[PDB]
Amino acid sequence: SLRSDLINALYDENQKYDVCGIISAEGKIYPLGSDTAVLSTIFELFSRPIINKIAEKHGYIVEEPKQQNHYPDFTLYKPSEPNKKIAIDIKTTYTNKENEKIKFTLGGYTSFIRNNTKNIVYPFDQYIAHWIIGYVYTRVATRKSSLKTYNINELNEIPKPYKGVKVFLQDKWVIAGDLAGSGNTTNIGSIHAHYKDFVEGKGIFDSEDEFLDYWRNYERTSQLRNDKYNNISEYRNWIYRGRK
Amino acid sequence: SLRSDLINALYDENQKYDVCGIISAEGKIYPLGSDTAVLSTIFELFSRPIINKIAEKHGYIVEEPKQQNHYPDFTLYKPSEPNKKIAIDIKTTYTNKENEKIKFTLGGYTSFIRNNTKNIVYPFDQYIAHWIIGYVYTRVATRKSSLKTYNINELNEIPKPYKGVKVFLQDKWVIAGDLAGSGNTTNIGSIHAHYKDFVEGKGIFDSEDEFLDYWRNYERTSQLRNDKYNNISEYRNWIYRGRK
DNA sequence: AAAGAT
DNA sequence: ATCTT
DNA sequence: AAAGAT
DNA sequence: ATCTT
Ligand SMILES: [Mn+2]
Ligand SMILES: [Mn+2]
Ligand SMILES: [Mn+2]
Ligand SMILES: [Mn+2]
Ligand SMILES: [Mn+2]
Ligand SMILES: [Mn+2]
Repeated sequence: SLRSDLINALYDENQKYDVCGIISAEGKIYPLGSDTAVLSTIFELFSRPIINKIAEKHGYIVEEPKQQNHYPDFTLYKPSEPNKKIAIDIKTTYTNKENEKIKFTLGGYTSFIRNNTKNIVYPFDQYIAHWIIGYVYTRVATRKSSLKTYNINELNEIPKPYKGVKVFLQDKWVIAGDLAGSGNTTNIGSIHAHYKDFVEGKGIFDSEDEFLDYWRNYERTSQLRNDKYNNISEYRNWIYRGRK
Repeated sequence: SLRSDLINALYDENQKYDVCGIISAEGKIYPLGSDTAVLSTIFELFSRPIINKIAEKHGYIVEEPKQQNHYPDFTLYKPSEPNKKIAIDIKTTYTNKENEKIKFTLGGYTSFIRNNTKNIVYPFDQYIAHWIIGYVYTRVATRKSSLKTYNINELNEIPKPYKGVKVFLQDKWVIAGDLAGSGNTTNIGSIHAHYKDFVEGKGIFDSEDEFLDYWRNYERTSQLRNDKYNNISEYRNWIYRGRK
């Protein structure tokens, strides 16, 4: 399927290629920086060709946002199924050590999920799936050699500011947690768990509807959430007692 | 000087080289996407070897932040004079049509300008200069050929998601404006002007003391500033009548 | 965690 | 770190 | 703008 | 878009 082929194409591409710099039309190579600002961008770009290849294979049109900061990174669909679109969003995070618990910021909980056409490429109700392709890497620290340029012949000599990169594809609602991923920018935090948990989908919500009801009614601050709900068991009580 | 060779070197690098993609150790190249998320990352990495080379030519040590979310992109100082540090921060913005007035978000007004050691690599009082390396580029819609990968023999035909990139170096305070650059992330907004004004320094503050005093006493919300000041004029009047 | 930093 | 509305 | 989105 | 305190 599209989904099983995508997952496999992403495991293999990440297995076979290591990004090591940005290159210019004249052949000069600039090394990468070590922060997630930089690597977040590199993994999404790395991902574009793979996603397009699989999506065409499965007869799906791929469309990146035409406008800035409009979700999702990739909208796939068949023209014969206009309201059965698939949203795919890239997310990156780092670990200080290999194999420990990781957590992603999954987008706003006050934009399109509370308003059908806010910050989204196509109205929300036209999407049947929302997939997250998550990347995890182990930070490394940039050396003095990351401040020089290189040519196409010194490629394996460029230092990479990461090691142990892992990638997964899973449904947004499945990996969604119950604590905000950011404050002033109101993002849904994902579960905080090991890589296998994301791949396998050991989440906390019972269904995508519970995922949606919970993030749609989550208050922005802690005083406001204080006596409504702050986590899923309190939300389940809240539901139980008549949403009050 | 360091400053003048750097401005010269940034102008020349930008003229001679055109960033067209990210390359892997194995030689495969992934094209660039069109948002400022991809391009501010690309320009910053592009600027790294340049900054470092001119800094070494002048006897300055170059340090990038060791922690994420810390200003500035580069700290330069001569080992003989550690309390004479220079901050160089890269910023990017875009244009829809060549020229057109541009504006930049220039960092928070509530972190290090308000607390000597907050979100800054070295205490604020050890820096005697804060430069802004600013890039502007005209947006260009990405083509379908952006979704294919390339080899080192096709570098000249990889489509670029930009055109007309210009670069300048200028003191932060000279180009600062008097209106917030962002709301929830409380950034100083730069003046809104044409590229030439940035290069030339046609700002609004009379001095760096006034720039600092203004952004240090700037209130976060419209309602709060309304009893104090929402602009440069109101601020001079405020100053005039005894800071009330 | 929040809440507020790049 | 910077953009949209 | 201001305020709040990626 | 994600991270630090
Ligand atoms: Mn993304
Ligand atoms: Mn919109
Ligand atoms: Mn930076
Ligand atoms: Mn920067
Ligand atoms: Mn403008
Ligand atoms: Mn710190």
